[PDB]
Amino acid sequence: ENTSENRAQVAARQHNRKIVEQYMHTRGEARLKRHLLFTEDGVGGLWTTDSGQPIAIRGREKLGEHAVWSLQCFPDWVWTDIQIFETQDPNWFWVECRGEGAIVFPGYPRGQYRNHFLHSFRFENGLIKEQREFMNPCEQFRSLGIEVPEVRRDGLPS
Amino acid sequence: NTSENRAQVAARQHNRKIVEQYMHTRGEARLKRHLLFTEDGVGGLWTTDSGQPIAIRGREKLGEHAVWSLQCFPDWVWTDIQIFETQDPNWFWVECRGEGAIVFPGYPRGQYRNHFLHSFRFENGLIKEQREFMNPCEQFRSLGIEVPEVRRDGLPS
Ligand SMILES: N[C@H]1C(C(=O)O)=CC=C[C@@H]1O
Ligand SMILES: N[C@H]1C(C(=O)O)=CC=C[C@@H]1O
Repeated sequence: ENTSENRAQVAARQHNRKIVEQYMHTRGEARLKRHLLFTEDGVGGLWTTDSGQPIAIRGREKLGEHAVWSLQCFPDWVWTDIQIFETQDPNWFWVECRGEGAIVFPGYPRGQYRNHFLHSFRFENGLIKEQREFMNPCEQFRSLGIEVPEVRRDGLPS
Repeated sequence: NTSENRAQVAARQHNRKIVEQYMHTRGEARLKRHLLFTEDGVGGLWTTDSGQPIAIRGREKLGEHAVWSLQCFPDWVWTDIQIFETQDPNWFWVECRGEGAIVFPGYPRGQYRNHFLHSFRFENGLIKEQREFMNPCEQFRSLGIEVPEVRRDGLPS
């Protein structure tokens, strides 16, 4: 049904989708300004780490400082195979993608890093309020030359 | 109010019900969870230590896998379940927690908890592809397996 309230929802979803697309295509020196897509109190970061706790980055200014580090440590990073998922909530989207690039972490040799990612994007007033990234930390261990722990799964059917 | 979109709303509603049933399946009912799949449907773990999926292919193999899983995770429950519909009536995502004892051959009994994302794709009102994404490090911890620590020098705070 075509009501002003359904129209408002569609418009919000369309606006927010464009912001998700811009985020996922932001590369190179543009990464230094990605934070501008966030609310002033917006949070971003990595939810899947070896410690089990997230690396949450709180606030638009912190996000921008993080991006200086990110560009140093992942200097040519690109997201590919981007699939955007709208949800029943006009302010909530999911993205499934791949990413690849050099990894340059101090204390490890330079490597090439590939991973599979899910990202969650929640909006408020057309800006991102919360972004979360989910990946397999084991693939990051491999890129850094760190031995990956192995689980045996005896009797697992074949 | 068109018959195509009416088809779609119906398909998405039916499919949502199957995603709910899946996520609420516990205990011995786990042995029959594979009946929610197409005959050729695929399920499994997409975040493994090998970096390749452990994909289980076919309704019969899925039911076999469930015997094993019931042994290794005897009291498993999903909680905090959030279901996401998408623009595709045949594609859903779920974010949830899961916890239970972990009883694997050759590791001490543990208590396992993790955060999950599940992907559910449908065909003909049944699951064609289920994929689970989690943090393998939390499973290593549960089993007493040492987890290395990535150093991020210079990471701002
Ligand atoms: N946070 C991502 C980063 C980024 O641009 O956000 C670059 C490379 C890898 C990290 O997963
Ligand atoms: N595949 C899950 C299994 C299940 O019910 O599918 C139980 C416990 C842990 C595994 O993530």
